[PDB]
Amino acid sequence: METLFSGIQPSGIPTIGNYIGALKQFVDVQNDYDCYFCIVDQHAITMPQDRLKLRKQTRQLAAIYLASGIDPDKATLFIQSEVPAHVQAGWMLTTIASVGELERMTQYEGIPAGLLTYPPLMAADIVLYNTNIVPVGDDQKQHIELTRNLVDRFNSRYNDVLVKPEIRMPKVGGRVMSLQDPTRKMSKSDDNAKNFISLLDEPNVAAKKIKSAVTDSDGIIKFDRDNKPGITNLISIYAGLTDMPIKDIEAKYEGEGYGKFKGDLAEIVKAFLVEFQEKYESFYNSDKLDDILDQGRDKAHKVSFKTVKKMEKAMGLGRKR
Amino acid sequence: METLFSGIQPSGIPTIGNYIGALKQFVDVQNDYDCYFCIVDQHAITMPQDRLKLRKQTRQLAAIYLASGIDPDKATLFIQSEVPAHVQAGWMLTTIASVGELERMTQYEGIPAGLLTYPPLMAADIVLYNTNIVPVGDDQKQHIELTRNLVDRFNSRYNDVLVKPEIRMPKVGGRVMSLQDPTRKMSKSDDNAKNFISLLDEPNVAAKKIKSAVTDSDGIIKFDRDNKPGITNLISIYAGLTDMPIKDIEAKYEGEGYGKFKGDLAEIVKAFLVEFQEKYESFYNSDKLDDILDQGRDKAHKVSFKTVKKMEKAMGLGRKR
Ligand SMILES: CC1(C)c2c[nH]c3cccc(c23)S[C@H]1C(=O)O
Ligand SMILES: CC1(C)c2c[nH]c3cccc(c23)S[C@H]1C(=O)O
Repeated sequence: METLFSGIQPSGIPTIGNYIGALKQFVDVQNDYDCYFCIVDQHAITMPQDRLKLRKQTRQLAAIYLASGIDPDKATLFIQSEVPAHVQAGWMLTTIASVGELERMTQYEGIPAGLLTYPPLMAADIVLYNTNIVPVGDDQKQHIELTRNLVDRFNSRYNDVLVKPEIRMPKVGGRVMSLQDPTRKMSKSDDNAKNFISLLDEPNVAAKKIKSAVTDSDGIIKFDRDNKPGITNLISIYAGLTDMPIKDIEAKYEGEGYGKFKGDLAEIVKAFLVEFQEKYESFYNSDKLDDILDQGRDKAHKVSFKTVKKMEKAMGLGRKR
Repeated sequence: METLFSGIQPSGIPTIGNYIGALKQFVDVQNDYDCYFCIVDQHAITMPQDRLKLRKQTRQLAAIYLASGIDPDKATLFIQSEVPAHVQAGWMLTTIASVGELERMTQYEGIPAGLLTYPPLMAADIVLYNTNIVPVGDDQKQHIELTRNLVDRFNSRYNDVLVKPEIRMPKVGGRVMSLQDPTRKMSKSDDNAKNFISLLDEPNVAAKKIKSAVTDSDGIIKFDRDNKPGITNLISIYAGLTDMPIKDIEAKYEGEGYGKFKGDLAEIVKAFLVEFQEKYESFYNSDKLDDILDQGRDKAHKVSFKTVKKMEKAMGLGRKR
């Protein structure tokens, strides 16, 4: 069985685009892959953070993943700073990186040193768990390339300890675009709040954003990205939250206009968010949340401990006991 | 009671100059100060290391400190990599340093990244234990200045957690010079082996280096650095290993020439090394050594754990449990 590792930034609420694109797919592939979902608070502080905002956001991300159906027995969901192996192996890999290498990553009071030196900590996050695949995109290519090069350098200079990972998302979900800029991907940090639907938007506010989505005044319910990216995007959201095949949405709305379709979807979005937020609140306001994250932390520690110890032996750190 | 923290590089055997200058003084001040002696293997690998040489050298340093009289109940003697707090707090401080700051420290395949980013790990080594004094010299001034500036930055941006340290050696020992270059300090890594006496030199080889020390052919046994740095250096070694006051060495050899004095000192050096190496071998070949270092590690962990947790709370890492 292949191991998958995904890092999660506690710096913002996922959108429904993030839920359709990735999160809902993870609920399925956690049966077929050995999955690690790591809330990376030690990467978050490379950027300026309000310390209270950060602890709140960490809890929120954990409750959002659990509300999505990430199962803490099938998968390992944990907070990066609670597993010491990450900074232990982050330091080991830093000593074999070069400064020039790191400065080139930057390109692709003064500048915080964390922004130069986090990539080896990212590499450590991944290799500690013998990861085979990482579900990321184009703008992480150079980071995974550094990871693979560090694994080669470590295995070459010391001895075979670490495994090289690959960029692969096992089941690609739909791509959801900005609701009022259909050519741009949806983002949680848009200056135009009408562009995205947050998983924690009020369910009434979300249905309004479906209605305010930028489209023609009327038309056919047909999937056609190049000519009608507005209605097509909404069709993608419809498919993403109902699992109804696209051709079957088309035939269902044959002879219907935009008003009927957008009314129906605004209601689907409202219902999805009502059910989702009920689960989110119960996890987020529960005492079991801390129990869940404790067990996640212990699962990760047991695996990454063995990897760290093999690295230390290969570099001559510590003692032979 | 003030806390003292000293870092020890496992990269070479201390000389008798290091024993007279510092180590023998630590055997006394460990009664009056709360002392930490940390073998910094995670700093050693910022430079290229043979991994077997490194694990051997770590054990050797620990046995040399114990053979000197560093008492594991009075003081805390431990290996840096066995206490996770050091890289945990090293990462926290790195995020508040600036790149420019770090590059300026450097000045005072390509260049290993560890050489740029170790100073915040040095700062962490010190502040984890609420250290008041560090027994270092001129070439560490900029490192302690960075440490003090980081403590100010952390306390200012988050809240009061950390303590600022000062450069202070409580009881300065004699300064021992190179035996065949009396104007230069003695160093374990001289290309001229006759310049230094290693604590693990064969006791017969050491007495020969006393005889080959560069001095006048004859003279008075008088302490006079500016005119007779050769004989004066040997007088300093005599005082350092016998504790006999210098004026009392002078009166003892009144009316004696160099031959009698150098004969006597070569025998004193030989005897000191015979007794010292017997203790060193028994610690180094013993199973209790691992027990000693285990207890040292547990002592340090209990103290630095509380500091790390206070830092994490102040930055918003982790959870409130
Ligand atoms: C910073 C980030 C969240 C991260 C830290 N550690 C990782 C391990 C695997 C995948 C990723 C990460 S994604 C990456 C990103 O830039 O989005
Ligand atoms: C690298 C070194 C051995 C070190 C690491 N961490 C420290 C904490 C206090 C004092 C020191 C150190 S001395 C310092 C040196 O350059 O000699």
